[PDB]
Amino acid sequence: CPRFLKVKNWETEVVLTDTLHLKSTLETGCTEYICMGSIMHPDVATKDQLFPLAKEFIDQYYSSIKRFGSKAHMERLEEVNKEIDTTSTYQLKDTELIYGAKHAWRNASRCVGRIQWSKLQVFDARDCTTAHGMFNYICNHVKYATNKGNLRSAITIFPQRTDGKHDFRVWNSQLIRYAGYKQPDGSTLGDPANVQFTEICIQQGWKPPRGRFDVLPLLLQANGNDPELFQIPPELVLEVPIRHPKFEWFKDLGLKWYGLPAVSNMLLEIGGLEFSACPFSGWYMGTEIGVRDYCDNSRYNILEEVAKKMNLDMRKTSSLWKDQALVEINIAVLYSFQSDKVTIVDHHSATESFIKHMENEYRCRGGCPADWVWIVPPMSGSITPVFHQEMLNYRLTPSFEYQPDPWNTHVWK
Amino acid sequence: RFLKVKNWETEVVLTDTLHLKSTLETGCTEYICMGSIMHPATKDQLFPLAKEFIDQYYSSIKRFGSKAHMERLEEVNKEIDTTSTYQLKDTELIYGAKHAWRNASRCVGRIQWSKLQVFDARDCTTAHGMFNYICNHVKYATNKGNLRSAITIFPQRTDGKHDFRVWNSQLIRYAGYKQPDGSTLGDPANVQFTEICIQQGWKPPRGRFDVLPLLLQANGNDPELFQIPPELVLEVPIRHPKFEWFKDLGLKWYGLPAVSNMLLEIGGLEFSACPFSGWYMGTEIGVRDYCDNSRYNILEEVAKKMNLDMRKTSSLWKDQALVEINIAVLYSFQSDKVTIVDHHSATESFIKHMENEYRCRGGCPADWVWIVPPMSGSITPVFHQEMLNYRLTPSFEYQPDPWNTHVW
Ligand code: HEM
Ligand code: HEM
Ligand SMILES: CNCCCc1cc(F)cc(CCc2cc(C)cc(N)n2)c1
Ligand SMILES: CNCCCc1cc(F)cc(CCc2cc(C)cc(N)n2)c1
Ligand SMILES: C[C@H](O)[C@H](O)[C@H]1CNc2nc(N)[nH]c(=O)c2N1
Ligand SMILES: C[C@H](O)[C@H](O)[C@H]1CNc2nc(N)[nH]c(=O)c2N1
Ligand SMILES: [Zn+2]
Repeated sequence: CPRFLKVKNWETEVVLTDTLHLKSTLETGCTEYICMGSIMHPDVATKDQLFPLAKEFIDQYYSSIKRFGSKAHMERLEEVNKEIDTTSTYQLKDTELIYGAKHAWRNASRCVGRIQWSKLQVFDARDCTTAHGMFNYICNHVKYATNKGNLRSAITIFPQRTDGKHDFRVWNSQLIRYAGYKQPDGSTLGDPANVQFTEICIQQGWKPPRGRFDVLPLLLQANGNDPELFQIPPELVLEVPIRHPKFEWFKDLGLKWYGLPAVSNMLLEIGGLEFSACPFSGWYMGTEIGVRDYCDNSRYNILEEVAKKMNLDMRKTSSLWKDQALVEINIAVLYSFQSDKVTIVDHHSATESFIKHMENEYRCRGGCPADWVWIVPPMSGSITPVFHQEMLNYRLTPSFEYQPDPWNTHVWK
Repeated sequence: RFLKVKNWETEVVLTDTLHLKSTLETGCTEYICMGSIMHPATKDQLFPLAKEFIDQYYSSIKRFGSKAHMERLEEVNKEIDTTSTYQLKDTELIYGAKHAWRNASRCVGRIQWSKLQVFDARDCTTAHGMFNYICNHVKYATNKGNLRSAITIFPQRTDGKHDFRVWNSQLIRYAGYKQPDGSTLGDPANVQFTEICIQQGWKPPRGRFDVLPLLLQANGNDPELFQIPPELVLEVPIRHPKFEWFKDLGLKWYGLPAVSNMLLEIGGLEFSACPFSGWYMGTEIGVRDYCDNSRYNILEEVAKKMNLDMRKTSSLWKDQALVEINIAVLYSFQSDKVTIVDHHSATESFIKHMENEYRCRGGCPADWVWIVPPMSGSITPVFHQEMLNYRLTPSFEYQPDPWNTHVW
């Protein structure tokens, strides 16, 4: 592989040089003959697999703190090595855990919000042993991150995988989601994306309100045991009613959303150690809600209804009635969050910040892995600066990875 | 292996076998994806390439290994042998050109691929000849508003020193002028080319929408200037169906999108001059041409006239202005009965096309970065469609700009 790869920005002519790609640790899915750049998704580590992975990570940590080759570096290497030999695994120091989490984010090629990577509150929950304990840790996470609307990015890290039969998992794909209910007539109530998970909760004992915006309970698995249900205290769930600055009728749509985006189904990989339960949260970019959650056809799908109230000609697509309603819906989402003083960022500000971040990373780090297909917002793409920005995509470690859904793998006791 | 692609909105899963045919590179490796990078012979090289192309041509007409097939292979052999090149049969030329279009990963318009008028211009020898052939192309393809896809193919490359080149990047473009006060009149993308035309003898009217002259290079010679007769150049004044002040912006655009800077490769032969044209998708003009910061850059003005609050980005004033502009463009072309497709209709057609190709062909190479429109991405069906990208031949390839390689 070449040492220096160049990316160009076509709007500004700015050319950047990437050397960091050389540290790439896993597969993209692409080959020389085929590109899988738009493919969404393209029993434990042995002693011998673990050694080099740990050393790689420890070396990187001590390099970051300007102590590479130091006595403490060599000592930590030797202590880690001894531990893998005696126990087949090892434990990260708090400093290393914190470093690894921040770097997993920094390395997340699909995230446009990475300018904030070094400000991340890490909660060490590796002493957790039960589902009730997971509940307590998650509630504290939610409260801290929510911060009455002045959101703060955070991650809570539960115990690493051991033999694979004692995994900690948050079964919820996200900490806060709204229920979806399939009706006998084929229609769906609530969020159609969440029908399967909702059914699981119901089966596990949940009493469903059967509303349009019912916050789902937490379904929590500790130490490989069967998962348990807990209801997040409603006062910990900050919500924003959606209204529009011009259209007084917009509030009559009965829309709202939750303030806190918190992914809970991913796996955090640090130095070959696997943290299967590591819920992390930041704050929303407007389009996430205004374009995808609200306007995807398989989601709340409100374009028609909004178009109707806007008195739009909806007979020809070439009227762009869909596009027109989309913009207004996204204005309403930003207006409502700002008015309730809940942190949110529009797609213009976020993408501009990301370009600045990316340039800084090329400068200090020799590159910045980025997935253009995900970085470019789902509306108004080319009027954001990321559209014109060539990106290189590659996988650095530590990283957040996908993992199978726990109800597909769980061995019920 | 076989490969699956999922549409996440419909949950439809298609299976790609066609990719096993590719041999050219994508640019990516197992460790680095370059999917968002815009730009990532001899007798012994020539025959296997010729062979494969002839092989797939005869296979496409259900006469593989036929007598005609054999003789053709034999024929191509002797010719590469004796002349260091070979000439395509007419049928092969048309097949090759349609398939270059069909294989263009970046084109959302491929549902039309087999409806392509092919003009054989391989007997051309001079820039005057090229001009004549290009004027006929434009006249035919424009067709008084009812646009028709067409391609004009000039003589292939031989020694690299006698190249035919259309120096314009597209047949019809507006000039751009670098003002004293540092701003730009017209189209800033064309500033450099406009200046080469001026230097070569072109007398610029210095307006905002001056149709550039043709600059044509035949057989490696110096390029010569020609003015396309204006009655061949169909234009549309942009107005809005509700905002009667929109026409006052004084905007127009041309009806014929016609790429003229690409290289058509067929069976190892290189056609360095192959202007091809279709019809516009509205966003091309409404979003990119007009609203790119480095293009006509009109968002700010439109935003003013719409009396929008422009102090905070979060008012989405830019997005609002963008939608209205694209409405105007569509409305204008339609009102003038000039062929145009909106990005909703175009992306639908493309999904249907994809399904057709998977069914009859075993796949369809597609570049999501180019296919997804530059506005309202996820409300179009291609946003939710996983695509595989790979390079099939015959193909359209990029080539160097001629002013960087030509000796006068
Ligand atoms: C602080 C403000 C943040 C903003 C504005 C932000 C923005 C975004 C957006 C818009 C996406 C695409 C989401 C989607 O389309 O589903 C995304 C994805 C992602 N973000 Fe960030 N994010 C933030 C914080 C974080 C944090 C704190 C982490 C981890 C510690 C993180 C890691 C990721 C990862 C791994 C993805 C890919 C998710 C997936 O593949 O499903 N982000 N982010
Ligand atoms: C008939 C209606 C057509 C439509 C609606 C259409 C639409 C488009 C659009 C929107 C693009 C993106 C262009 C850009 O952003 O610069 C594109 C690219 C492209 N099209 Fe089509 N097209 C059509 C016809 C054709 C024809 C007739 C050919 C060839 C014979 C062709 C070959 C290509 C190629 C090679 C590209 C990639 C160009 C590049 O990489 O710069 N298209 N098309
Ligand atoms: C195929 N994707 C399916 C999941 C989409 C999703 C749903 C959700 F409720 C919440 C999210 C959160 C995404 C996110 C995560 C973070 C940390 C910040 C931010 N602004 N956005 C995603
Ligand atoms: C980075 N790209 C730079 C060139 C952009 C461009 C300029 C132009 F005048 C005309 C086009 C036409 C593209 C096209 C070509 C065809 C054949 C059909 C269609 N609807 N659109 C593109
Ligand atoms: C098929 C395609 O890869 C898929 O629809 C992707 C496109 N880009 C995306 N980008 C973001 N931010 N989020 C998504 O869910 C998707 N979905
Ligand atoms: C950096 C990126 O590759 C570049 O801006 C691409 C993105 N997608 C595009 N898509 C189309 N249709 N046309 C373009 O010019 C571009 N530009
Ligand atoms: Zn790739």
